[PDB]
Amino acid sequence: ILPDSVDWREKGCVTEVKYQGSCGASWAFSAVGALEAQLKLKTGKLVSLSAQNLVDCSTEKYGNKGCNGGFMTTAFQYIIDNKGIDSDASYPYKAMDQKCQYDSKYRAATCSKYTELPYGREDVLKEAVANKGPVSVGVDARHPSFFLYRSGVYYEPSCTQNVNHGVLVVGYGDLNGKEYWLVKNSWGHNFGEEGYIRMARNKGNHCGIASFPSYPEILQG
Ligand SMILES: CC(C)=CC(=O)NCc1cc(-c2nn(CCCN(C)C)c3c2CN(C(=O)CC2CCNCC2)CC3)ccc1C(F)(F)F
Repeated sequence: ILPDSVDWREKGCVTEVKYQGSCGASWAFSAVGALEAQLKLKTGKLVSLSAQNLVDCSTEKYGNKGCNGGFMTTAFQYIIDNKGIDSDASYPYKAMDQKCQYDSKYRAATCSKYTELPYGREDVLKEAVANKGPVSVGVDARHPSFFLYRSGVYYEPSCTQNVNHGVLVVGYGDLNGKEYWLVKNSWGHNFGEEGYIRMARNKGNHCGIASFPSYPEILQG
């Protein structure tokens, strides 16, 4: 009963691709990316949320290490605990570790909960992308082919299921008989297909795309 193909960009739920630079904050970009879609669905407004807010404030208590890495799930937990996250406009991205400067005056979103999906279940991931929205995931990006990707459905024979880079699944589809996940990266427009990579789908959890998926929600109230 699920759609054969999904692309949440078609519903105006995905902000512009960002550029993380030399700061290892893909976990933070993946987290705000997922929440940006839920905020758009609830309020009608598409607003980039502050990845920097996560880097500076969702730190040791959440197991995160700022520009040295982190988790989307504990980023969501911080937003829940903190009762908000600032807009990127008010708290812009500097690709550096800074003191926490969260200001509730510029809160642009909240988070009520988040859900984790079972490891390696690409069918379950498909259902969530179709029925809930863009899903935060990790992938194994430690391959020159990933950095060098330009177009088409990416398949890396030496990929593993051990994730190391946070990204956002904003959809899925098929290209000339190859199924793919539509993945928003945080390496700017010049990476891949305008900042996106289409990654092999239903090929045994390729590059760990379904190893650790999660997504937040903003509930009425
Ligand atoms: C340096 C740092 C602070 C964080 C980090 O590494 N982030 C990368 C990252 C990690 C995870 C992640 N989630 N889980 C669930 C439990 C998580 N709790 C504890 C919160 C885990 C991981 C990583 N993992 C594994 O891969 C398992 C294997 C790791 C190396 N062989 C042995 C097992 C452990 C459990 C998911 C997404 C991302 C993403 F997207 F950012 F790439």
